[PDB]
Amino acid sequence: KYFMSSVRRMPLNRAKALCSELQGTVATPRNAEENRAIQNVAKDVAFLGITDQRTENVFEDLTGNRVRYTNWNEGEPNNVGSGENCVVLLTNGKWNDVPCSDSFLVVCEFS
Amino acid sequence: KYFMSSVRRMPLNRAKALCSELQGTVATPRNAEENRAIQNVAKDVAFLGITDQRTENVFEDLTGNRVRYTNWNEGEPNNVGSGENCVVLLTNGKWNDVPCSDSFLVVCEFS
Ligand SMILES: OC[C@H]1O[C@H](O)[C@@H](O)[C@@H](O)[C@@H]1O
Ligand SMILES: OC[C@H]1O[C@H](O)[C@@H](O)[C@@H](O)[C@@H]1O
Ligand SMILES: [Ca+2]
Ligand SMILES: [Ca+2]
Ligand SMILES: [Ca+2]
Ligand SMILES: [Ca+2]
Repeated sequence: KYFMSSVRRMPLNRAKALCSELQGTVATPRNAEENRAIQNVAKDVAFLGITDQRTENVFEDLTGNRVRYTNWNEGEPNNVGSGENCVVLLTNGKWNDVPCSDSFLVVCEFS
Repeated sequence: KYFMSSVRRMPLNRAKALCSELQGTVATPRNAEENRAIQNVAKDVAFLGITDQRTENVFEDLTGNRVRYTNWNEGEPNNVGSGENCVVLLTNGKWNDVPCSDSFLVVCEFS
């Protein structure tokens, strides 16, 4: 598993398209080791390939698989405002749910 | 080095922008092993990070470094017509010089 970070920020839709353009996907950490590896390649807050768009508070990867390992920031996920269904990795390595329409860096995953 | 191929076709400047978006570069094989590795990921004709834009018939990688290893297809490079200053990897692994404004898949290189 190889991880690469984007340089510019963009909404999840464009982020997914970017990783997919090179036949990869948006990074989804499966354990603390991968979480750290992704954190290190990202120089700022970045999207992860996790969302609860299909069912609220049910987080799954971009292929529909529910995630087991999670690393939520204290107080998260809180689905604030009109809703937050996407997930970003903070620069401390913890996760925060955010609006999928907002712009952040993206870390892509390749195998 | 890790090599990944794009899904869509685009001209060289767009190809460079794509690879650089993930902090990579357009694949430049330095030997036959890497050439075959790029072959493994390219399902169709793809751009390589090589051009003779500075001086005709003097090929350099995208950072202006003159390359040594080459794997030109028989009869190439021939700089046909108004000029061919970019390079693509044919599906047989050999190279052809083409117009930088023409569209092809791109193979990006990461380390
Ligand atoms: O205070 C935490 C809160 O801050 C902002 O409102 C957003 O980043 C939310 O996603 C987050 O939950
Ligand atoms: O037949 C060889 C010739 O075919 C086409 O004209 C182009 O692909 C050229 O770049 C190539 O040299
Ligand atoms: Ca939500
Ligand atoms: Ca939140
Ligand atoms: Ca030329
Ligand atoms: Ca040619």
